[PDB]
This record gives sequence, C-alpha cells and structure tokens, in this order.
Amino acid sequence: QATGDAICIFRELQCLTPRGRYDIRIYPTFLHLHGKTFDYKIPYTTVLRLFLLPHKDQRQMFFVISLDPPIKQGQTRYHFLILLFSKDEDISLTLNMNEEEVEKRFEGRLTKNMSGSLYEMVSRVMKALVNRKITVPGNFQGHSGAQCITCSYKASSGLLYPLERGFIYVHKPPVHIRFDEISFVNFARGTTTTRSFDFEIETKQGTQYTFSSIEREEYGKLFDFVNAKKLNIKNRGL
Repeated sequence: QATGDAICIFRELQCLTPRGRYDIRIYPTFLHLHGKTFDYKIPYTTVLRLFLLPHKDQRQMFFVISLDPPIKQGQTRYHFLILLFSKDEDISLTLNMNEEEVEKRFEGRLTKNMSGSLYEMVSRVMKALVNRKITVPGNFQGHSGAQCITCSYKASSGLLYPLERGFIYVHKPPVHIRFDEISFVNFARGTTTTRSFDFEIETKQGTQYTFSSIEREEYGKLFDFVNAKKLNIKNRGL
C-alpha cells in the first residue's frame, strides 16, 4: 500500500489496450504501466490527448490516453492506453508528499487525501500531471439518447463517439480522427445487412476509415452532426 518512489499508485486497473491488469505508478514526469509480464514508462510529454467516455451501457466509463510515440511490445504498437471502469467503483488516495508540496505542485487541484469514484480520481490526477484537457462528449446524442454509435471497424465491433473536435472509436483497435484531418465523409448502403449503412471517413493525408453496420435509425442524427461540424459529404446525389 506504500508507494515508495511514486506519488501514488492505481492498482489492478482493467486495461483493454494493452489488454490485461496493470498498475499505474505516477511519477513527476512519467507514469509507469506495470504488468505481470510487461512494463512501460510513458513520459507525460508523449500524451497527445486524454478522453473520458461514457460506455453505452450507462454503467462503465472509458479513460483513453493517446500516445505519440506509441509504446512498443515486439512488433506491436499501442497508440492508446484504454482503461475500463465501473462508475460504482470508488477509491481513497493518499499522495506521497506533504500538504505544502501538494499545494505547490498542483495549485489546489489536488489534496494529499482524496476520495471519489475511481474513474474521476484517475481523471483528476492525470489532468493535474498532463497539459491536456480531459476530452469528453459534447452535444451529440444518438437515436436512442446515447452519446455514441454502435458500429464495426476492421474485424470487430465497438463504439464511435462524435466529439466536439473529432471522432474516437474504441476499442479494438482504437482510432481518433480530428475534424481538421477530414477531407470528406460518405454514407454508403451496407451490404452486410439491410437496415444498416456504412460511415466512411477520408482524411486529407490519404487514408480511409469505415465504420460499418450502423443501424439505419442512427443516420438522421449523424447526418445532422456532420453538417453542423462542416464536414463535406461526398457525394450527395446517387
């Protein structure tokens, strides 16, 4: 329970990428992702984005850390650390420094002893350590009322989140596309099943991402969202 060199340690977190149970040890300039087999030291300067995303089931939360460069494990590359939390899990955290140092280091954002939901505590600590905002959903709401869309990417199914300034798909594999990177989007009829469509994104750098098998009922609100964000729909006739 003592944290030694570390400021604090989050133990036994469910990581989806990399997949497994990991501790996260917080240090001043990096976090140590400590697994039973592998270990990774991740400087805060390599954190590109932070996201806190509500799972469609209204019971879990994703915390996503986008990395640049990615972490390496043999030939595999992880461009994202994805943590999965139940909203009902709580944590009591004690920082391994005195009150004066906590105030000096974190400007009142943290205190030596803190309690709350585990996902909220991870977010609080990461925000204090990393010069990135906690990116959360904006005003998008789907046909059913959720803030994401069920779809397929590559060989698996997942969740597409229309955010204020980009799309993020989780979790296998994860993809983050900023709106400023998009050349155009396209809505295509789905071969897999009737009553579904594919949402294709073409980036300016010349790459295509297809989120497929989206229920037809989701079209209206995704169409309205893409228009509100000024993304070009190519094409509109046919």
